[PDB]
Amino acid sequence: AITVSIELNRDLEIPASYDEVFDLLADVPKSASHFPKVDKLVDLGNNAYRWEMEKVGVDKHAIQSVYACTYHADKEAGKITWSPIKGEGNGVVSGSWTLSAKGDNATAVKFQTSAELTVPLPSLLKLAISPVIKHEFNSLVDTYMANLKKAFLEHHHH
Amino acid sequence: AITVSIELNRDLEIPASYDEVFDLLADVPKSASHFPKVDKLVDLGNNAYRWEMEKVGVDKHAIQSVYACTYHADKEAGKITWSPIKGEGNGVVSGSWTLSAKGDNATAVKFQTSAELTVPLPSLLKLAISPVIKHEFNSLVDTYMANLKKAFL
Repeated sequence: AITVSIELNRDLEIPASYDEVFDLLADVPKSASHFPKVDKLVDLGNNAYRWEMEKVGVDKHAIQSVYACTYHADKEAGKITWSPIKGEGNGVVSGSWTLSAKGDNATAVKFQTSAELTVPLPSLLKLAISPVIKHEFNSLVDTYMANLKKAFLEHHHH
Repeated sequence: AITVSIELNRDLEIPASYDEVFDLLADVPKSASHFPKVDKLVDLGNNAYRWEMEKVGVDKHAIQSVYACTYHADKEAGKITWSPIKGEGNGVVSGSWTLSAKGDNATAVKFQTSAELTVPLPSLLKLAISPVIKHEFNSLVDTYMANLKKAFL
């Protein structure tokens, strides 16, 4: 009853070598450990994963974002992309990481994601609600970026 | 998961006698006939009634304001009041009409209502959704005032 369309970009520099940063971001499970409020990340094999976010918030009126993506990593090109798996869940999500060395121990990273999320809330409330959902999604992504920036402090990168 | 607190007042003057105006306003079923988007009015007896408003939106995620009040009329005092019935529905509602004759064929009327409406939406949405619920509640009251004023013609 309400579909929310999101398109966003982030730029940041992660203070670790290109090889380390690429290897982390190319590893969906290890990367995902730094994403806030993930409930399940189902390994579907063949570079496909289903994301089930934590629900909000009460019994029959609760909502939950669920979506599946296929991932493609190209270390030579410094690009990792993901595209939506049709007919799975209530979100349609695509995105990418673009990376490049900044010296021997830092990496410039550009994040992009396009996401369409359909939630069962009253259509009458479309204009009031959509901004809040997008704002919350931007918050989650900001947190993800900050967690990733600190992932290499830090012997274990999960 | 979100509670919206409303408090409001309306003033109007109605070009009919005190007896006509008071008697319609004190007659809950007749008065209620003029309130918009009522799904049902339940006679709980003892001058109490449950209001069930039209829902929004659909299936298991729909929300619906439901509340019950006890009414008390005092024609000598020019006051009709309603008090909430605890435990009924998801709203707690109180209010009153205060009437004063402005000559033999005009009646001044003051409407007041306090309403606490608990809606089952994620609490994340409180700041955005509260003013929306309030806007709609005020729009309903405005339409009520206008319907009543026209019913006295």
